[PDB]
Amino acid sequence: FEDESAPITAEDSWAVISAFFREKGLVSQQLDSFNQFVDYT
Repeated sequence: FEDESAPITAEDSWAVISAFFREKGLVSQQLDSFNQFVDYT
């Protein structure tokens, strides 16, 4: 279980960055704003 709790290196930063763009995208702000507007405002 030592490997499961070992500190991460600088290479894992790109893995963390991945799965973020995968779920957000480059135009996430506009889509989220429009969806919230249509839903509530």
